[PDB]
Amino acid sequence: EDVYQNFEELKNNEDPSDYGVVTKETGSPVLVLAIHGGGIEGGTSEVARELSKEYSMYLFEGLKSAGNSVLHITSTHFDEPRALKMTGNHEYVISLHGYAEEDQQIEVGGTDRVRAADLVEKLQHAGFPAVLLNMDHPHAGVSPNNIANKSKTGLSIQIEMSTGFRKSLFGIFSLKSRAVTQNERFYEFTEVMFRFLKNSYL
Ligand SMILES: OCc1ccccc1
Repeated sequence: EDVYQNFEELKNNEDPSDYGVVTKETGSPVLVLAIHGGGIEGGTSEVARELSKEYSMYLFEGLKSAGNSVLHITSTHFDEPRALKMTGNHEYVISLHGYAEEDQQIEVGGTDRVRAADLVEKLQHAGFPAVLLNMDHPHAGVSPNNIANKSKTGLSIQIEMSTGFRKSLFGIFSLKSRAVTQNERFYEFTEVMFRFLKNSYL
């Protein structure tokens, strides 16, 4: 259970300096969505920001020194207005998440079954620890109420990255220092993603 039931509630209870909404609109069909950025699911801000070099981006980040877990709103409740706008303005959505787990793993779900499977094959071929989640899996992200699915098509890819995988991409795994300690494994991962996104959406 989240602390807040929707964005309006979070906005009314939290100081505006303790979170940040960040957008980049390029007209790309694909939107990169990271609604649990900053300290909420560490590393998702950095992956989103790197992909935003080629793709439109929506980012919601928790900016507290601690206690960012209170800022987590599950995808089916996440209704921040700038996210509703940007998702509706795009054809397809890739949404980035983190979950708790020491082993390195990436779970790939979403409503776009064909492209999710293709992504998992490309990740595995490239040497990353990706599994395809199917429709009855809990991290599947297939609800129409899921922010990632409120696009022009309803087709999403949901990328859920374990703590271990996320910690592997940074010299120093802190709010302050991830963005300035991205390592060779960070760029290798984001390269596989850029390669995939350019090919899979034409
Ligand atoms: O310069 C960032 C970037 C890397 C890979 C592919 C596209 C863009």
